Amino acid sequence: KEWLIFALGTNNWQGPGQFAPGSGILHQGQHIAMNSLEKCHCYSIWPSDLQKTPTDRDDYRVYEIPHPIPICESKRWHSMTDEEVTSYCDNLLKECTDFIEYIEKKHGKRINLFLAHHCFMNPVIMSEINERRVAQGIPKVPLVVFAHGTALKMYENEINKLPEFPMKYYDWIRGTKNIFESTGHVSGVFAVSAPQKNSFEKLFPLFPQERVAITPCGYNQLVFHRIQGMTREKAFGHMPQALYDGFDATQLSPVQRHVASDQCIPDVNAYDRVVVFCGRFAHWKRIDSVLKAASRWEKEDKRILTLIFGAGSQETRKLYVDMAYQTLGLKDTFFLGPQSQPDLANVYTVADVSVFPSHDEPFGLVFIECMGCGTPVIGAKSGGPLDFVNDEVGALVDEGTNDEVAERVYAAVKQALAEDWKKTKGAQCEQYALKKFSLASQAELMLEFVESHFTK
Ligand SMILES: O=c1ccn([C@@H]2O[C@H](COP(=O)(O)OP(=O)(O)O)[C@@H](O)[C@H]2O)c(=O)[nH]1
Ligand SMILES: [Ca+2]
Repeated sequence: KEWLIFALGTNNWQGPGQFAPGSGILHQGQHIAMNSLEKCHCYSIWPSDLQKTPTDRDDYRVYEIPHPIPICESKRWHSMTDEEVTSYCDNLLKECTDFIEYIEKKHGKRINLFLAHHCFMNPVIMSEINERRVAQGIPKVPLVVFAHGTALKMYENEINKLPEFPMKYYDWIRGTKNIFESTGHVSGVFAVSAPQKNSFEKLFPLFPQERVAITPCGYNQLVFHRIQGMTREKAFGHMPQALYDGFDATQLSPVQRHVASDQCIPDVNAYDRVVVFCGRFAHWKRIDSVLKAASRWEKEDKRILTLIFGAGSQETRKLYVDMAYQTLGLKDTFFLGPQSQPDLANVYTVADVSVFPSHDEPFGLVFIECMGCGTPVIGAKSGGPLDFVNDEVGALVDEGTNDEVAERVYAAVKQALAEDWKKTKGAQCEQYALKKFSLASQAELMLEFVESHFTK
């Protein structure tokens, strides 16, 4: 099977004078990945108001625009005129169709796969290009979509008759254009997580659930890698605490003076070792099992910093913050809420071990993301981690009651710090993540899925 992929990105790649979105830095990693595969050429196109298509290579082109790239939530997509939008999309359409003829003439062969990067406009374009490719007697080429999210929260506010999100597009991609109302336009769709798999499935239900999948699991080794010369302070010293709106800093005992909203941690270099959690504040992450376990080790007078990354509903955020400080006496355990992935790579890079004691973690990307920067991982014998965590990169605790897990986590962090798993396993954690869950393997799994699940 020989692949001639044309991929339509939604954001700008990393470059001179431009950092990348998330969906952009990915398109880029994927572009390299797919091209590195035997029997595979992928051509990408993707917009910027800074960067210019290259002169010394043809694998990609830039869609040069004067304004910043639109957004779904600086330029908003509803904020621009109707005439602004139509053009922005019909200009892009012409660039893509030129590019495609360039490619198809180049290779003496028809493109046999279209990627399109959010659920908005990029699919409509490729879907329109495809109708016309049939107008001339040349097969339409199967089109797969990446549902990262941003364009669906747009569709949800339109439906939720939210403020700045009047109803313009949702009933258009649906009633007027008919993109996800059958397999006649979009052959398949990849979500990153079952949250997104459902967010989409409710929105476009005449789209077969059999044709909405989860991307084969990888991590983005461009982002997640051993970050050179990172410090404690460089990586998270200037990260302000989170907690919750209404956090009464005044009930904190004295020893807990260190805790306070929108206030960085004092004296990062003062703590002997660092221990990291990262994940949505779901109940099954068993955040509570960590704090329980950190409560037992802060009293051991070894200076163990404990960081609690991730985002949570103001109810559940208040739950664990108050469980941590009021209920357990946690003075060396700060909540810094959610963080970008690159900031997180800096954090992992300087962390001694990470603990993600999820019950039935479906796959757990934070496990391999953290390994991809050279630090070991501790988790539980349930779910996705049973298949790739081993004694060489960390540990999985025997499953049990939350209090049971927490005692076992405590046992784990204590051994990991004491045997310096960072030094003794950090090397293999890195070479292991990069080998088995690089964008290169995820690309290979993905094209392979697409062949047998989306070629009707
Ligand atoms: O503060 C955070 C926490 C998580 N993530 C990302 O969220 C994704 C999902 O991991 P999580 O544990 O939140 O949930 P999952 O879908 O793995 O159950 C991973 O790509 C993480 O790097 C992130 O970008 N920032
Ligand atoms: Ca989307």
